[PDB]
Amino acid sequence: SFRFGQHLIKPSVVFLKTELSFALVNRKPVVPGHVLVCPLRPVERFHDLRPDEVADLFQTTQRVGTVVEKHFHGTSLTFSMQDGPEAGQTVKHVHVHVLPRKAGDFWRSEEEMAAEAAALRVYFQ
Amino acid sequence: SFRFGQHLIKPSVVFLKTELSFALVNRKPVVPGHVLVCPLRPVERFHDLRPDEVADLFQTTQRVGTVVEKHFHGTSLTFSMQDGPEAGQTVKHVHVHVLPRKAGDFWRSEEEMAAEAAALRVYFQ
Repeated sequence: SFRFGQHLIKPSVVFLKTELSFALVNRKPVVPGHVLVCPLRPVERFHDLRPDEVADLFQTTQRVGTVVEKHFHGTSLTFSMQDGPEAGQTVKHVHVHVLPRKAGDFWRSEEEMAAEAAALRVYFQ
Repeated sequence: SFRFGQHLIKPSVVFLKTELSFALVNRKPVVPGHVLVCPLRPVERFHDLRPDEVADLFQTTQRVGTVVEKHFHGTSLTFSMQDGPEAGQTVKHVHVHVLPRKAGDFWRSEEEMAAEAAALRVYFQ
């Protein structure tokens, strides 16, 4: 019931849904707790977003960031948005990448994904 | 009259100053038009920022992004925040990195810097 570009994503994978934004667990994390926040509206470029969507996206990204930093024992975080092709974008939907980071740190089952989600979902209760 | 962590930065280098945020030209760009937006308040971690500071930071980052994309003929953009040590942070102040990106793309004088600024300053007029 959520859409991330072309793909439609199952609620039981989405671990937060705000008034205009939503977060989901990655189905190919780079580092554990690699989650991604994106606006509900399917825009392709950061600039097509309204001012409020922007404020909601990054506020939610603040929270989501804190949470996955706690749960995956990362000491710090790394945020990154690939805005348009040539930036590195693949799926055409504004999305913030969130990576919990530890020291010297340099697909997946749709039942495992749903687990990591319900697990995270607990912190926003 | 602006401070970025330990360093104090000269107005004539800062190319936008909003109610709570400000942008400046980099004094060691990775790619031309590598600019950085940061909150006026000297916090060290994304989470210490108030909700409004967050909304203002990334709204301003939307604008600043568009502008440097136009002026440096980048086809797309890349945003990146290094939140805390282990993330990669060096100067301890929340700052968004903005990079205008073109295809196959893989210090500086305080008079040159001031030029690139006044130049950018023109788009926000």
